[PDB]
Amino acid sequence: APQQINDIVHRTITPLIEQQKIPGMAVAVIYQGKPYYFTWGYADIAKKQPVTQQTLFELGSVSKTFTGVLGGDAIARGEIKLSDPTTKYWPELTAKQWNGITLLHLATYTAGGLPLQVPDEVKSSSDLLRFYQNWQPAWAPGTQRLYANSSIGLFGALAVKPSGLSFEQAMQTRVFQPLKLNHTWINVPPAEEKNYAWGYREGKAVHVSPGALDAEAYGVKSTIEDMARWVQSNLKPLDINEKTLQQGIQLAQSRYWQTGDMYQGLGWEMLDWPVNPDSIINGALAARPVKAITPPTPAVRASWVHKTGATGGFGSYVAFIPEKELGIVMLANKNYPNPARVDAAWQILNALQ
Ligand SMILES: *C(=O)[C@](NC(=O)[C@@H](C(=O)O)c1ccc(O)cc1)(OC)[C@@H]1N=C(C(=O)O)C(=C)CO1
Repeated sequence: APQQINDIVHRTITPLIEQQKIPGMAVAVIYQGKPYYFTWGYADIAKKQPVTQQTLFELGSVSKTFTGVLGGDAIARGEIKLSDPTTKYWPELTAKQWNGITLLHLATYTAGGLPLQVPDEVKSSSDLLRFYQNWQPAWAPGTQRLYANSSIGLFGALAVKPSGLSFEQAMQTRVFQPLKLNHTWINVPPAEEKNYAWGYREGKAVHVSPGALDAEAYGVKSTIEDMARWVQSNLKPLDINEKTLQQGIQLAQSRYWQTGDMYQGLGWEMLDWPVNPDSIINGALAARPVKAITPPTPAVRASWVHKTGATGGFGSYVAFIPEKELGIVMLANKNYPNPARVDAAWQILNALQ
């Protein structure tokens, strides 16, 4: 650990943990393509288990990046096309409002107002279909972005249909395995429960609860090591040997839509680098008009590529700059203000060139 990296990391994370009351936290910095790890506090306050490099943390929305990439991998294999209508992979979606809504709109939250979350009452597959048939668009497709688990989560589910595989099998087989993310899961196996940190909310230890389209929108758990590897694969896709997975990573970083200084990829979100920290940090249900990027701009190396995520008891953040071979991962078992995460991440990366 170069003292440089050591000092900026600690100078930054320490006051953060104290101000936010974060019980446990793991940080990885990818510098010149090499990971450096750091860890603080507790994975389980009660059983006094410290956070280590093997601790699993709930990723929350950062899970969408895996989905964007899995989806991009399905495109690469010629199994789906973002230009296909949604109904091509779910012919039972015969309600009229769906004509014109494409897999692209699903993956980028531009379908016309699909809700932030699938309602808790949706139990079964039959319940999911009904929910979608009855959903009433507030806007025409491709006009506004409204961040949503029901939007991407559906994209993920359909993206894997032609393969005959379930979303978990597809994810494990086409993404976790090739990239050697052997400690990343949608369902934490009994053998790895000893490392599953607890989340904390209002002082109580909690874990994410099951829900429809959970795997696809916020269901991944992973370690600081695998997340650092996940960042290295996204920084340098051209080292990935699996052809389709390589294009897939590239496709998830293509710029499909623009909102202010932000560009929407598949899961990942991007801004041109150099970037103002304020342009990312503090400037809900924020509907935002979007401009289509026709055709999409291929992955741009001079970008600040990122994704924020949370569950009831976890706060996570990932951000990297391809052009600089620079990256960072922040995993905490306490959801804390998103602006403090980006503020911390920028302070570290910008300090490393
Ligand atoms: C992504 O992190 C985010 N939230 C979540 O994924 C989960 C959470 O909020 O704890 C989650 C779990 C179960 C659900 O039915 C819904 C969400 O995506 C929704 C985060 N949360 C937001 C919010 O609660 O409004 C956002 C606006 C940004 O993304």
